[PDB]
Amino acid sequence: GMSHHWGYGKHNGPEHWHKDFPIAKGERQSPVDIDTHTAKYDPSLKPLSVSYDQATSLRILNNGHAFNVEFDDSQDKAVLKGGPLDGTYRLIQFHFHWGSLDGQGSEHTVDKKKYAAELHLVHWNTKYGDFGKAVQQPDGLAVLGIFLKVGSAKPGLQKVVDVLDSIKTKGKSADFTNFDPRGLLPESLDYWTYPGSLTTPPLLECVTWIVLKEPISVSSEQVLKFRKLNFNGEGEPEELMVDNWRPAQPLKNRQIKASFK
Ligand SMILES: C[C@@H](Sc1nc(-c2ccc(Cl)cc2)c(C#N)c(=O)[nH]1)C(=O)Nc1ccc(S(N)(=O)=O)cc1
Ligand SMILES: [Zn+2]
Repeated sequence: GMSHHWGYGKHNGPEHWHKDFPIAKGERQSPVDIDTHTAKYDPSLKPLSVSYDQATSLRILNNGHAFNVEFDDSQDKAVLKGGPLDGTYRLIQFHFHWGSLDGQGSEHTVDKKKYAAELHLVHWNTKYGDFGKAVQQPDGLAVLGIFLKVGSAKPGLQKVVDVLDSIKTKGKSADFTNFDPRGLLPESLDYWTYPGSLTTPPLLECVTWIVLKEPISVSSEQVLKFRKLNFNGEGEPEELMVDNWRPAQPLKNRQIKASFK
């Protein structure tokens, strides 16, 4: 990706991606709007199994598009199973998409409603051996999406907020061990699920999306810090990292299933 020039600006944003990544106009692109009245309850959907007790976080990185908290995925330490999934999916990293204003920022929307931000916990199907192989498969990834609304602070998110000062610009990283991702989950695991894609280039259609119905609340101060990050690298003109979200894409020939009535 040494030649990738896509971003979220007026000249390289979502409306431009299809030129370098034609799959942008594909048949199972993400995100999508979740029409709650049209999603159908699927009683055959098993409860989701989130096992993060042995999670091993390693580093946090500002990659110029968002910041990723990375985990050791060389063993089954933090995995997602159940729900619409068959097999074991390992957590490799999580990141967020957020806006410049509290009224926007999420990628998925619920009945057209936009949340302040959206957390993506990325997992890959272990039957494919490694993440690189997994993204080339229709069932290679499982991304657990969680909406963030502004209200009370999320205690479990503060460690992330406090380290952002050290990775302000593109390419900067910092040790980030012993972070417990369980502190970012809502109480309920009720969810909607549909087959989709990565929401940023290469936009590969390798994701089973699992979006939780219950958002978590974060404080205005917490999301404000997210907005102080930079898309640019150090020593370059400052461009605040905000509105790094892709808008809802056509649902086309897909049905969103709900795990609850
Ligand atoms: C790095 C890219 S795709 C990719 N990633 C990798 C890769 C594999 C492992 C690591 Cl540590 C880093 C990169 C390889 C390899 N090897 C590869 O061939 N392709 C990626 O993972 N982007 C990505 C992830 C989630 C989402 S989202 N918003 O849908 O959750 C969007 C884009
Ligand atoms: Zn994402």
